[PDB]
Amino acid sequence: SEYSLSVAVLADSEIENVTQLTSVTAPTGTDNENIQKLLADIKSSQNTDLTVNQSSSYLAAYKSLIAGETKAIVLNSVFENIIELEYPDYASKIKKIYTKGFTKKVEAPKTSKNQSFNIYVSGIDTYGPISSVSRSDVNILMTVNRDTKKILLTTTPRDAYVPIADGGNNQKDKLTHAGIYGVDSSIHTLENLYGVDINYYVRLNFTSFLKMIDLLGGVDVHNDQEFSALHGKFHFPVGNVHLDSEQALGFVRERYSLADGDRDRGRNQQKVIVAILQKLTSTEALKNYSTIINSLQDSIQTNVPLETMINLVNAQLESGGNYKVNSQDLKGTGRMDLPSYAMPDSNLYVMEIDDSSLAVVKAAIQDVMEGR
Ligand SMILES: CC(C)=CCC/C(C)=C\CC/C(C)=C\CC/C(C)=C\CC/C(C)=C\CC/C(C)=C\CC/C(C)=C\CC/C(C)=C\COP(=O)(O)OP(=O)(O)O
Ligand SMILES: [Mg+2]
Repeated sequence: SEYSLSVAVLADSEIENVTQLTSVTAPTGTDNENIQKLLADIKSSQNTDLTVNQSSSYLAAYKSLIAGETKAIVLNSVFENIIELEYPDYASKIKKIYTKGFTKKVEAPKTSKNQSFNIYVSGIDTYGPISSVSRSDVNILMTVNRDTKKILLTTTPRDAYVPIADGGNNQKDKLTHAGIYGVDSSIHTLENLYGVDINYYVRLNFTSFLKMIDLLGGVDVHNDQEFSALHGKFHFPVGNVHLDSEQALGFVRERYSLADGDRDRGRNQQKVIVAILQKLTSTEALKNYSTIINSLQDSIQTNVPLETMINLVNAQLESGGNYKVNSQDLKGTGRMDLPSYAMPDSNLYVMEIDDSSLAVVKAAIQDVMEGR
């Protein structure tokens, strides 16, 4: 995967190039490896040595820039998406006078040595091409035991206040923000939280989801409470409900009017995962798995190797047998007085994790993996 570091100044700055600078503001406490490589590239190509004025973060460096407290900053493209949360117009306030491309080695999928594996499902809250960066509002761990034919779905509330791995610097913030840093941040955040290996991920957005439901001929669920979605457009009665793509999207996004709010939304998402699974494991869909990949490969990202898809599909085609699916949710207390690493200047709702819930969730994950 690709990212870049840049030297940025204000849009109307008289500074045109890096040789005109003596110093640059940069968060060398937290992004030193990348920063030093940029400084080395600059020294190599422009024979210019810059001293660093340390900032506490990319956000802090940006604030110093617009306040006129520094002439120039280092910007890492990954963290521009974080700056954008507090400063939506940041791109229009700056120009870049130097740019360096970087590549990060992609962490391979982990192959289980046994019958059990974990897939992480990340749902991104935007329409459009799948490369669109947004928050991960769906965060569901699928623990799959092929021996016992059991699946446990563990949802972690998107507001869950947890140490965010990688770009999050292991500081506490709402889980959904990890999706802004990228799927690796999301994955490592949940591996660390639950003490498990996540073997694979699937990342999809609103547009990806609609396309998928369309291709599968809709999905069928049992709806447990009457509710409506999307400003009253869809009405969902109690009982068996068929959902086309638009109905299904409404069905997984509504929270405010549900008896248990965001917890019920998560449960609704789990219902839809089961329903999708029932369509994906029909004889017809399994046979046509190639067509499904071809039709959805542009909109759904995954590191499940092709060989692994082939194996799972063909094993299922030969064996049959449905998975018994159970669901759980990590619990906690909603608070508005705890600091966000990504957005230190905003009062955000976060969910402080309940320790005993965490222990139960981890124990349930291990049990399903070990066949208990
Ligand atoms: C059959 C095969 C392929 C294999 C064999 C299967 C086998 C042998 C075994 C079974 C296990 C395996 C291998 C696979 C199972 C299949 C998998 C991995 C997944 C199926 C499920 C899936 C891909 C998706 C379902 C995800 C889902 C419920 C929703 C996604 C919708 C999105 C993108 C976003 C919603 C965002 C929300 C809630 C609010 C934003 O809304 P907003 O932001 O406006 O609101 P606010 O923010 O304010 O709240
Ligand atoms: Mg959202």
